[PDB]
Amino acid sequence: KWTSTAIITQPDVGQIAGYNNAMNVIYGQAAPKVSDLQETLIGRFSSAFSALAETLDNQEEPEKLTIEPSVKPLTVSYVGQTAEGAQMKLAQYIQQVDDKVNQELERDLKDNIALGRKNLQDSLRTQEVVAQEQKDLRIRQIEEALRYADEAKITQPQIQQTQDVTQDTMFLLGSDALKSMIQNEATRPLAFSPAYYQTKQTLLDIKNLKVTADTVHVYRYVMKPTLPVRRDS
Amino acid sequence: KWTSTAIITQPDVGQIAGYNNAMNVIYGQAAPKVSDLQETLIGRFSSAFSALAETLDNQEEPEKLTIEPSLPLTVSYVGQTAEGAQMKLAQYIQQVDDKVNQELERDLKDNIALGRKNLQDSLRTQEVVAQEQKDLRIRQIEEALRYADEAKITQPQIQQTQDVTQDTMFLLGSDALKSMIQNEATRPLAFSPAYYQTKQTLLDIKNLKVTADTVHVYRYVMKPTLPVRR
Amino acid sequence: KWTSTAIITQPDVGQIAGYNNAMNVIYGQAAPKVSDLQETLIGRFSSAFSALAETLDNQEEPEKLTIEPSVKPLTVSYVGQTAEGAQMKLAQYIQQVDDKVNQELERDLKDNIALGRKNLQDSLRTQEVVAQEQKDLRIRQIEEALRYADEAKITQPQIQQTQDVTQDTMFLLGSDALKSMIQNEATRPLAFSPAYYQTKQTLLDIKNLKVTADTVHVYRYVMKPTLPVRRDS
Amino acid sequence: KWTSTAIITQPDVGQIAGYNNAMNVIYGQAAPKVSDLQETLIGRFSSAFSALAETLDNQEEPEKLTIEPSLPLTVSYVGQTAEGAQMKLAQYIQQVDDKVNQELERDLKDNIALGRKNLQDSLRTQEVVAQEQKDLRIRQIEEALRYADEAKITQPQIQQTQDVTQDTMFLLGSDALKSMIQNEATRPLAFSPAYYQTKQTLLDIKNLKVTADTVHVYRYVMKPTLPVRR
Amino acid sequence: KWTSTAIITQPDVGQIAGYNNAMNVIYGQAAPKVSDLQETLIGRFSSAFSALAETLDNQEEPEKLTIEPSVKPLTVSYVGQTAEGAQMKLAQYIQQVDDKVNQELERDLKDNIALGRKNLQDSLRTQEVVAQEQKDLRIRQIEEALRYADEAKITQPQIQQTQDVTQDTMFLLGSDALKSMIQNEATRPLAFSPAYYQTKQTLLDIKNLKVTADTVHVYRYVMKPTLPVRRDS
Amino acid sequence: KWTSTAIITQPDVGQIAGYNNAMNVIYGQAAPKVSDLQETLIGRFSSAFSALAETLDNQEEPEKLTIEPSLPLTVSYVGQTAEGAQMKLAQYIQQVDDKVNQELERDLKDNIALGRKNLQDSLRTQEVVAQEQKDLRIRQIEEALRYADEAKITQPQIQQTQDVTQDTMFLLGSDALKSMIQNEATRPLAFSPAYYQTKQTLLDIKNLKVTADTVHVYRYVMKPTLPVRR
Amino acid sequence: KWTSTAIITQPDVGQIAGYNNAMNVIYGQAAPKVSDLQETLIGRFSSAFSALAETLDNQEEPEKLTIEPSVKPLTVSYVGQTAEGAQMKLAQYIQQVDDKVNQELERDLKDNIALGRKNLQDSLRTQEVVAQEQKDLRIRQIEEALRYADEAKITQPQIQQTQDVTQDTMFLLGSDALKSMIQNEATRPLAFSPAYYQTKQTLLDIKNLKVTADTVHVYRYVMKPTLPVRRDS
Amino acid sequence: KWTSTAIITQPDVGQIAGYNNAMNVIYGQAAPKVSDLQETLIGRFSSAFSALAETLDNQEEPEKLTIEPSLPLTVSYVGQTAEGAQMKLAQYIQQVDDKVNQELERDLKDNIALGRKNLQDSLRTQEVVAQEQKDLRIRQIEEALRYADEAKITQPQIQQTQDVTQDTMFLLGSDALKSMIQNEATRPLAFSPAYYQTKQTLLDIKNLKVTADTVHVYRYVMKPTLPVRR
Repeated sequence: KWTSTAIITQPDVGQIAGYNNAMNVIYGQAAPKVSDLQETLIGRFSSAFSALAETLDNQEEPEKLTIEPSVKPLTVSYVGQTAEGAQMKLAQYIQQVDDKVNQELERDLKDNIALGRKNLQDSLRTQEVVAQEQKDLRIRQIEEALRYADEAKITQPQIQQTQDVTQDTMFLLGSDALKSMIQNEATRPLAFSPAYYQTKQTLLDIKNLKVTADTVHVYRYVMKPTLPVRRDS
Repeated sequence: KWTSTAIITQPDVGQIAGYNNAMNVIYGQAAPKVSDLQETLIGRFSSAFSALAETLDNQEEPEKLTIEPSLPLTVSYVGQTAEGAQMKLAQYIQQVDDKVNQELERDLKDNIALGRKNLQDSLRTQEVVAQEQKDLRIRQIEEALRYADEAKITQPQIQQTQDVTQDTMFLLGSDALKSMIQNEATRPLAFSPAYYQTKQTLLDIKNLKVTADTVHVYRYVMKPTLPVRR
Repeated sequence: KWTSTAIITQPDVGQIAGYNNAMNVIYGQAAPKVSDLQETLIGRFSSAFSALAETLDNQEEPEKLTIEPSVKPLTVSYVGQTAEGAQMKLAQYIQQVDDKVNQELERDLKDNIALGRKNLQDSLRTQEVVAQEQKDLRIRQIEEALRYADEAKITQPQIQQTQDVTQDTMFLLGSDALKSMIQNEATRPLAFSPAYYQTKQTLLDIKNLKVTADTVHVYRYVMKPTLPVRRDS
Repeated sequence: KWTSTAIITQPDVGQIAGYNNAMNVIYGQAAPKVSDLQETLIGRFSSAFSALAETLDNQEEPEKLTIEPSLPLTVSYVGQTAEGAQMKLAQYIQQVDDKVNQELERDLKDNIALGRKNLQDSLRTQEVVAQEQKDLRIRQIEEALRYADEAKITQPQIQQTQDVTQDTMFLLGSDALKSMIQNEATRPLAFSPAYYQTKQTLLDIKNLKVTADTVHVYRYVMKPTLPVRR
Repeated sequence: KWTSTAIITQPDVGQIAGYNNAMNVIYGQAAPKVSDLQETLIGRFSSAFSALAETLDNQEEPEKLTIEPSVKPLTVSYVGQTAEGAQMKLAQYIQQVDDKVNQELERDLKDNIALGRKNLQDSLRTQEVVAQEQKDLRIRQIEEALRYADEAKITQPQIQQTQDVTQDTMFLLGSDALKSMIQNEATRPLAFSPAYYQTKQTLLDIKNLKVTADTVHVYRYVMKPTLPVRRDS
Repeated sequence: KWTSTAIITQPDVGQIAGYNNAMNVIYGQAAPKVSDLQETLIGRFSSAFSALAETLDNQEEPEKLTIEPSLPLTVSYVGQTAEGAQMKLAQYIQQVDDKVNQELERDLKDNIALGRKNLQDSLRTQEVVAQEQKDLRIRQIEEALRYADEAKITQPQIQQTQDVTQDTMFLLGSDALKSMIQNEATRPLAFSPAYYQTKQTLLDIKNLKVTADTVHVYRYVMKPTLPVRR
Repeated sequence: KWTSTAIITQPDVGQIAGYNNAMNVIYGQAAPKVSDLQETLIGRFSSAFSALAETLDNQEEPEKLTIEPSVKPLTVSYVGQTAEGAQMKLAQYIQQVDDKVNQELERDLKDNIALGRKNLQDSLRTQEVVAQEQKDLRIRQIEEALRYADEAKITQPQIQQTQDVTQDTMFLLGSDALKSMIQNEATRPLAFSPAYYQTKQTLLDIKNLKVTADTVHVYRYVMKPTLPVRRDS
Repeated sequence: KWTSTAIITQPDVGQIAGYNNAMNVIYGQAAPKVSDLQETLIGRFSSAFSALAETLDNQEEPEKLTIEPSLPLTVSYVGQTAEGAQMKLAQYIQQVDDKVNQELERDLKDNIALGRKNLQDSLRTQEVVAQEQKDLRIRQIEEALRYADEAKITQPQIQQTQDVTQDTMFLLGSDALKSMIQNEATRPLAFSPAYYQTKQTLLDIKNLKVTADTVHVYRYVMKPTLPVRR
């Protein structure tokens, strides 16, 4: 016989900064726009709140919880047996839904992070396979260059600057160096690209993420549950 | 007549991360956006659920299963007991879920198999092109040998290289040029970044493992209810 | 007096991967988006199915086949004289239409491939005409450079690195080499661009395409033709 | 009164590949997308067919030909016999098809002829610009000769070139610079990639061959029916 | 009492190629899309035809000319006193409007070309003023470099390659050359950019344009004026 | 009561080429598209014409002037004679045309004057920045002189230059570095392409000449009629 | 009993050039499009005019001022006791609103400029902190290079061109120079980027802005306040 | 019953410049456009004002506060005296203004604090990557030392450098290479532009100062009126 009401809306951008940051680490340029996250989050609360209303109606002693767009933020209400009771229950049910959806979001985020980590680790591995193939081919090129240097009887380097060399100019390094590059192939480091190090960077960032109760929020109060001064009618 | 209801919606992004990753490996920049994937997946469950509903009508004793926008979707089932309505709704949801998941998994494995084949063929044809380029390079070296012989340059005439062109190859000297020609068969091909990107994508597609965890097509907002009143 | 029904929708992306790949080889960046292909394909089945329904009505003994959007996938139906008969005929007519449209698609794809091949072959030819003109001009430049080298009495090369040369610096290669480059012009390879080799690559890919019954599909079952348990009414 | 009907739709992409290729040669990046071409072509058949219908009304004995959305389009013809309705519908479709194809073919040949002329003119004017650039280069060489004479540099003073500038041309030496000037008339023009792209497009436009296979404007979903009942 | 009708639509792309080309020379990347030109052109005919209809109604003896979208191409009509007369007049009035609008288009195009030519000529002039300022500044730099070379007593060049020089390295060319570059400044050619030569190219193309009766068209017949077989009613 | 009508529409592109060119000089990439300019201009005539109509209502003897879509526009005037209706309509169109043209011309001249001022100020501030950069370069040269003195390098130690850096300036030698410092006052500023683009735009804006031919705001599809009937 | 009317619309682009320029200096690529400024400005006048109408109605002796779209430009009106009075008051009230909104705009612009100046000044400061860190690191690199040069006993430079040096090739400058670069680190200028000088450029432009009564306008007359020839009715 | 009204609209761009600057520091290219910020801010005031209206209804003696489009917005309050209506409307506007401003300020400070933390963590992880790159460089130097020893190159063999590669590092000579290895611990890390951009953003975020002037959420078009009539 007494109705408490509250008005809620999307969480503020500062309050979801943690979640936004995590999404940007995971998805990069494909991460959702913050305004879209805001809509998604309040939407999730809204549908969960509506479901709770159904649960509360499906009782031997039904309870009346409502939610609907304020215009035509969201206006929510609860009908209680007393003014204090209605207010208290509305606050309780808002918190109940909040706790439920936050837990789901946190768990899904941790799942996402774990998968992203595994995928980045796998990507480093396969990128290393490719880099190893490239190194192996370079050693082959050096082996061929040694043939050419041996034919020209070039044992010492003929170039007077540090510079790129290709299959056709490698012989100019001279057979002394070329032989050493071949003999020591096993300890020659791989040539890793900026893209490879971007993968490592992302993996480090993903592993640094910590999902907590502060990471995301799904609503804010425009008006907290009211203590109705008059009974319904 | 007891009615059970449930409320379902699109799967969460974490729950389709495997599928999303696979689509990105297979399609690259043309892979669907995550939000679009979500809509597609719940849509697929939804049409399958409507189809089951109906199938269930086409029985000696027809059953009433429904689905409609409640954002999410509300599904309902009319049973002859409270527990029966709840249990059968849950079972029918799982039945549709299992069916759609199997179809998606098999289609994805098919897609991966074809992608692998296509990438392998691509490496083969790219190698044909790389071979033609090597063959032409050897011809350029053969011509540069003529020029070096005419200038009587047997040893390299350089102090650095800025990169090697048809017109300056002769400066490498006939001793080296002759050796490059003699040993052409053991000269490695010059592969491009695009070739290695093809190899990279092939390694990644072969690394995909499609399991029951790879994709999902719905999540519960509210599980099937046990109706308190008929 | 007995109605069988089925529900069908667009083919899955994995089931049209072959067709999609072929389209990407043929059209490159202009190839249709896979979702658009899906719509096109089911659309083609749909219109062919509707045409069949007209054909079946235009009979001394009319038959009733229907198709329409399920909502407010596509729902199709057939009205038969018995439950088993209706189901069997609906399945038959779906397969009949499927076979017809698949054949059209396959034949059009093979036509497209043949034309693409011819066009790529022609493009290689014309690109070679251009490359030949560029080589011919370079030989002319070398002829002029020989004049300059002869005037400066430069017979041996004056540069100490491999590098690009232009009309004004070609003379620095010296008249011995320049004369040889001119004398041997016929055996000087053409200078082919990355774009030229992209054309060759595409031609190789186009020739590797094989159109089969697995290449494309135009529908999938959401629900296979039903065996109706009750007569109409 | 017997009615025959047919169902037609846009031509297939394979069947307009020739026309599409030609449009791409002529217009490049501004060529219409294939799907747009398809819509344009069936649209052209459609308006021509309506026009024939309406013509056929304007007769001492009016005939009824129609076209409407069936998504595809449904066309119909009312004849005085079953075979007549079918035969005349097929003939009228072919009549319109022949008319539209001839118009498209002639317009495309006109477009190709003008494009050829435009490309040829473009090569001419580009050559005028290339000539002005060569003339200026010779003037730069004439000035560099002055500087080389003042420094008394007759032979080249370099070991490589990095890029050749007005200010460092003199390092090539007066012997070579004088020869470059003396022989200016036989110095080839320096043509750019854009010039060769113009030549490339000209070769390709000249390679186009417009035939009855080049374009199509419809395909049958269902050929004209033989009506079983009046 | 007799109505002749015709159906017309936008001119074909091949028939407006001349106009399209001229517009592309004048406006470059800002030239209208050919489909937009097509719409503009038929639109111009349409409004002129409607105006003629008003002119023909405003007569001591009114005549009835009509135009309207065929569906909800354009359908036009004329009502004459005889079948042959109606057809002949409709054809006449279509040609009359065609001639009028073509003349306007041709004259506006020639006006546009003349203005474009003047603007390009002016642009070459101002670009040359800028290039002259750049040359003047370079001569100043060379004057300063001569000071530095004189202080270091560098009379001969100290660099062994052709290369770019800047204010700080110009002195390495040596005072003999630097003095000559200064003494001969008047005959030093300006350094013109690719953008400058693009302006010259466009000017040459603009001057090559020739506007004729074939340059543009504004309609094509879908159906030529009919000879009505029956009077109205 | 005699009514005269005319049909008018947006000015042609050739007839607003001057105005379009000016807008492009002043605004560059932010200049309005031609088609948008056309719409803007006829729109301006239209509102001015409506205003004249409201003016003409607010008279001891009200006059009726109208404008409406024929999209083109149809304008009309109700006169007391046939010739009067025609003549007054033509005069009122010209009256509005003259008024709008004068406003556009004056506004454009204002815009040009401000643009000139802004470009001149921009050259001044850009020069301040260029001066700061020169001053810093001289400081770098002063430091390089210290390093050259410590290494006792008085003459240049190079054979080419690849860029000149703070750390390799000393290789130019103290004789030259000292001279660069001593003569800093006569060292020209190093101006960028952007600086010269500002100069270019200034020359072009100063070249604009606004005349009665620069812009137009309508064209006649049909001139005011002489009505044959009242 | 007498109504004066006027018609007004958005200010012309030339009349708001000053404001537009200021906005472009402040916001760069994010500055509003001029057409959007035009709409904003007339909109501001419009709402202020409507507010004035409310103020004038809220009087012991109400006055009737109106504004509304001409179709569903803006048409404004005032109802006075005489023809001359109505016209005079309408003109007065238009000017009154004009003065009010112009003052607000000017003050907000000056506020914006002051803040932009402060922000640019702060940005130069922080950019200098970064440049100083980069210089400090370079001095560290030079310190390490001195170690290497000392080990190789390289006191004089070994390179024969001006060029970039890195950590690994700095030693080639020789210990005499390297020691001097270290000893004189305090007087080594910072290495400022083009982005840094763009910040300085913008600051200079911002400081050159002068907001006056000519800077912006918010309306223009299509028709000035009329002197009504007849009373209302 | 006396009604006071006011007309309010979005805050001006100058009045939210602080907030806009902060958003740009924190979000960069993803920062909201100014016009969008304006709409967001007045929207926030508006919903808070509606909420106050309810609050004021839920009283033993209900009060009537309203807000609606006039765009701008018109707000009104019904009081029991003319001065009371005006005064209470002004107070309620200020009350809502104070509440929303405090929320925005606290949220912005929270956002800044998290951004600072995130940037600091980013510098740490970027440094881990830079360290791995340095460690690999030292390994390359260790290998180049082997090659130099084999060629017996102890002193540098170069006249310039074009960058330094694994394959040409040996030309620096074993004396220098050994020293580079011996002194690896004091070799500075090689930081990228992106690293310094992170440092730059951190300095700027730390420079932000959130005050009552940072943001505003409305401006008055018309202040609360003193109604002359009941």
